[PDB]
Amino acid sequence: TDQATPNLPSRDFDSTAAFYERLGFGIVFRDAGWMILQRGDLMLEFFAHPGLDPLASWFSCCLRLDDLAEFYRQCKSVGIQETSSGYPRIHAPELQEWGGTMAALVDPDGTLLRLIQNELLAGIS
Amino acid sequence: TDQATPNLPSRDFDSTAAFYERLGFGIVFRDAGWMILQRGDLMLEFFAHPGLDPLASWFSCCLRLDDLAEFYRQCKSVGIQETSSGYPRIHAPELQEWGGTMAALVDPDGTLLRLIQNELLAGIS
Ligand SMILES: [Cu+2]
Ligand SMILES: [Cu+2]
Repeated sequence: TDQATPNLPSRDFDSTAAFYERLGFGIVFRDAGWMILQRGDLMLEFFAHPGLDPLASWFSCCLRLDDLAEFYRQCKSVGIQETSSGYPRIHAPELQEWGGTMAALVDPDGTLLRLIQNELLAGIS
Repeated sequence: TDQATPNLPSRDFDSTAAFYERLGFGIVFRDAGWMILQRGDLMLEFFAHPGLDPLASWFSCCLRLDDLAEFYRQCKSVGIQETSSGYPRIHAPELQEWGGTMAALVDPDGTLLRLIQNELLAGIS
């Protein structure tokens, strides 16, 4: 499978990786500039960026999941709070403007993960 | 297939899309806020961003190709110049301190597409 990857920010490498490996994303490659965190079919490529403000962090990527209730119940049960103010933070599955439903995930760095439900997905905006 | 996607900037929608549909990435979805440009398995999600400087554009994504010679010969033959100063621009397949070889692709917006030749641990997600 020929594949297009999201390239995302990490300030310290054990600090960013331990949040994602609780959510199933295992450490398949690690050097010092680049870190690939991968849950089965879901590849996330995290580059070393210690000069980062989490408020100015323009880095989003969608997780296109065949159920959305498994991975959102996983986030609440492992230890990630549902909150308007905070980082890390999560927001619930909603209805909006195209065909089905979407939710949200933010990490310790400021990375905007958009969570969906597969075709089935159709994610009203 | 469950899949993690790169979310990328587009100023005008026919202006960004016509560059990528020359490179095989057909218009599978289009509304007004979001535009999905996809070469088979290679999904690129382009959101509407007209307040963009191309010099300050921090948006990279890797195309993981099992041959790199087809898609770099495609860029030179369809009409994309190999140049140090310019946008759109391309840079050649150079040898890398990690595995194999990586070339560059920049569009009219300022989107950094990292063109990888894949190695012996080909972990298909
Ligand atoms: Cu936002
Ligand atoms: Cu650079």
